[PDB]
Amino acid sequence: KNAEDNEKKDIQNIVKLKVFDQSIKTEDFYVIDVNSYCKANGDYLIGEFTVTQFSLQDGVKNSYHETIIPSCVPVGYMFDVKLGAEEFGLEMPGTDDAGPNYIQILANIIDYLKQKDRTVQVLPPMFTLPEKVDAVQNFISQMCNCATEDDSLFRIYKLDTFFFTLINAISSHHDEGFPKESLALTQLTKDACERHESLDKSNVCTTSRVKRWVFTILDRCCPLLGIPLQPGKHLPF
Ligand SMILES: [Zn+2]
Repeated sequence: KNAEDNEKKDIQNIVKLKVFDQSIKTEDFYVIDVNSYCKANGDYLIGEFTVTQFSLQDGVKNSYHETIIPSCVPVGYMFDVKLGAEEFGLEMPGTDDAGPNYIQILANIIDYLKQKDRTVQVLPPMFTLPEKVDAVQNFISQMCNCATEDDSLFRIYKLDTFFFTLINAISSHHDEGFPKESLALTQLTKDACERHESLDKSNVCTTSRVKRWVFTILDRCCPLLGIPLQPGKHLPF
């Protein structure tokens, strides 16, 4: 994990400089979460994901959400597929074979991440809770075969490490922030989409899941910079 120090030095590198050049309130950061039906044949059977864009100043700008109904159930994994569908409110495989547009989806993602007026071939990170890293890297990898494309394009980084570093760099007073990284995971553990809102919960929604993550970090990070937590932007409504 000598390369997970790299992830750590990467996350610091981004954050320190953007506060160092006094632009951190407006920089755009990206969070991702996924739902998996099951984990079939070495790969995760992805059923939903959301990538959402926020800045400290404006809060959540928007998000990119899709529900994925694979054509079919892997053989050997019916119970497993039914369980996740069950947990996550996902529909079962094969509905008109309104099939996974994976060639397209990498490209919608790649369009979503791309920075206005950047002069390098480099996409922002997406940050997710530590548990969801294997799933979300796998998803990314699955798509890169349907286009011969590469993993390396993407950095799939841990959100707690982000919260920790962002807050502690914008902290000023000693009373502010997290002494240990633990507190961040712990705070993101402390605290939708139309279908799920139609399914009452709308609690296992990756749009939901991902949005509650950002609200707590905005919650602790915004006032350190004197930013009103506007509802429907930093707060709900
Ligand atoms: Zn949803």
